Amino acid sequence: LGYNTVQLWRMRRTANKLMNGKLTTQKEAALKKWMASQQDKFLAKWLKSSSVYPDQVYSKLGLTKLGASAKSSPNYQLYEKYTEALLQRWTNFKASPDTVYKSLRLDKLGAKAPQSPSYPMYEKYLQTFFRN
Amino acid sequence: LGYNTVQLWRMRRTANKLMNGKLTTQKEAALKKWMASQQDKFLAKWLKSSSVYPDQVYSKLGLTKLGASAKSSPNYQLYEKYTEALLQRWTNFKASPDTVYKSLRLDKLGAKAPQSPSYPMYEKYLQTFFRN
Repeated sequence: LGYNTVQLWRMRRTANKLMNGKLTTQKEAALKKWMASQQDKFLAKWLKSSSVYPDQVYSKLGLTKLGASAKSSPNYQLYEKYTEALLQRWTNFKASPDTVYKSLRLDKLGAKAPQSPSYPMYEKYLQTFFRN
Repeated sequence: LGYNTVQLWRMRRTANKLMNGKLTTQKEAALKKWMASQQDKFLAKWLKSSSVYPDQVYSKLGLTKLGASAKSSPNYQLYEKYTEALLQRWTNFKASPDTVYKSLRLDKLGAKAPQSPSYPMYEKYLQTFFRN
């Protein structure tokens, strides 16, 4: 059992407890206090890894499962702050959309690439790259 | 006004007569013979031109307004032979998907590019380019 697997399991678990609500005032704060202390550390770990990418982080944070209610999870803003950092990096590189497509591992999905939760991010980068 | 415009207008009008079912046997044969005689010539002209691209041909052949039933027009298969030739050209050159994107002029459509009748062709070339 790995540290990252357990921690992520705990962040998915904590997110459900916050989405259900009806928590004691001190209990909800103690959960939100523990979540806030995991933001910087997970965001920095994901940015330094060569194997971590958005579709994987989406899955490990519980957002894939949530489907259309993914934005209701406390972990959405964390995933958001991660993709924001990636787009900032790729823009500083002036990466081409074809390079971004491989960063997002969309090449491995074949014909299912358009169904990826990363796909709207890829399309926006591609359009912005080419908007004269 | 111009010869090219008039010929394309006859291709659209001849296509409508076939689809509309009012022709005798002999008039049907004669319209289909005339249409066949235009096939190689239009194909060569569009492939030789640097300013002709699929979305444009699709419109000048009357397909855009047909939507999904565009395949019912006799001109659909002329359009398809044109995009087959393009796809085989770009595949032989090993042109990158980013290059294919601006060959299709999808860059001019910005956030509306995904609604382009050429978009599935782009997505297919892109997926096929990065397979393994």
